Amino acid sequence: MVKVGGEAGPSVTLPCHYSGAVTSMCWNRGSCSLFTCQNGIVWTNGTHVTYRKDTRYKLLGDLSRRDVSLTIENTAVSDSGVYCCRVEHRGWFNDMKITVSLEIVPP
Ligand code: NA
Repeated sequence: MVKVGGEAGPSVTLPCHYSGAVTSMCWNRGSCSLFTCQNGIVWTNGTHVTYRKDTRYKLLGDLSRRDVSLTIENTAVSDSGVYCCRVEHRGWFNDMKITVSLEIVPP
């Protein structure tokens, strides 16, 4: 599990990188599970973000180099929780899933 966090306010980045050919991914707000981002907050098509639930959610890394790290701007305590970085592959069982814990503490 990846552990990140900080005091509420400043941005935090949830690191996520994958291997192989460029492919689509989504971020889940919640633990990783069987199905693709059931509480999805960001979706990509491999090269671009196609949808985000909140404008605070940004992918500021180089997607073409498989850096799909999520930055949350203007963090709040309520952002705390488990997130899933899910990189989509062609099987049923072979998606790459990284679990990230986010801890945003009160100032
Ligand atoms: Na991968």
